[PDB]
Formats: sequence, C-alpha cells, structure tokens
Amino acid sequence: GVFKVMLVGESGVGKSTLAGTFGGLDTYERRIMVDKEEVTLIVYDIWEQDHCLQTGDAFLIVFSVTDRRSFSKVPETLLRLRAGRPHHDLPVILVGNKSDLARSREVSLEEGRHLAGTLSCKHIETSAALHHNTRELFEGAVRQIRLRR
Ligand SMILES: Nc1nc2c(ncn2[C@@H]2O[C@H](COP(=O)(O)OP(=O)(O)NP(=O)(O)O)[C@@H](O)[C@H]2O)c(=O)[nH]1
Ligand SMILES: [Mg+2]
Repeated sequence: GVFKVMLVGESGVGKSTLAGTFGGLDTYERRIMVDKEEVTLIVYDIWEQDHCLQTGDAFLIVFSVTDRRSFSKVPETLLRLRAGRPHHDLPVILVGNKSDLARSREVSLEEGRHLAGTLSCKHIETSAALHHNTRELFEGAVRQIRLRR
C-alpha cells in the first residue's frame, strides 16, 4: 500500500510549501489514514523547469491563482505527462494554490474548474500557507490512486 504523489508546475506557484504542509519539520514520507485504511504516502517535490513521470502514481499540477502565466502552462504540461505514459489512466489534479491572496487573484475558481473539466482532471484550490485544503488534496490523491488499482 504505497502511494507516490508528484508535485509539478511552474516556479513560484507553491510546490515546496505544499510539500511542507505534509512533511512538517525533497521527498516526504508518512503513514496517513484515508477511508479507515492506513497507507504510506510519499510526496515528491523534485520537479525542475524524466524520473518524475514513470515514478509517479498521481500528478498534482500546481499553478498559482495569482499567476495567470502558470495557469496557461497547465495544458502543455499535462499533455507531456500523459504522452509519456500513453497507455495509463493517470490520476491528475490541477491545484490552484495561493487562494488566500484574494486581492491578487489572476485566475478564477470557475476557470480552474472549466480547465479541469475540459482535460478530464480533478480540481481543487489550496492555500499552502494556511493549510487550506492541503490535507484534502493529499487524501484525495490516495483515493483516486486506489481506483487505479
Ligand atoms: N500567500 C501565499 N503565499 C504562498 C502560498 N504558497 C506558497 N507561497 C509563497 O510563494 C513563494 C514560493 O513558494 P514555493 O513553495 O517556494 O514555490 P515553488 O513552486 O516551490 N518554487 P520553485 O519551483 O522555484 O522551487 C514563497 O515565498 C511562499 O511563501 C500560499 O498558499 N499563499
Ligand atoms: Mg521548490
């Protein structure tokens, strides 16, 4: 029961901060409880601007809601990941991070959801800074990976 979740996306969106919420005080491992069953979750924060793609069980494509450029890069990023394992139904979620910065937002909630719906991904918004929805993010990953097994 081992789950490998890869954080990927443009520089500055919050990948390391997201990993930090899971790992506390570039790979983090913990046994967590999801749906009454314990599992080993390893969160990878080794994406650079590969080993990542083959290794992963799930891919969290992180963009920042305050960085429209990072959002525009999502389609081409997802395409490359999927193309590297064309036979696999990869669990993927688009993670709109920095939701706490309301007065700096460059990407809307509904836009994120439309993108995820169009590309057949999951979608969630997080604040890695305040641990808003970060637990839900990683637990959700475990659930989708389970469906692939
Ligand atoms: N307000 C706010 N700031 C955030 C949030 N997540 C990350 N940040 C801030 O955004 C900056 C970049 O975070 P970081 O996790 O380093 O991003 P990264 O994607 O790992 N960068 P890189 O790809 O270059 O390693 C940091 O200054 C961090 O404190 C968030 O949810 N809210
Ligand atoms: Mg980083």
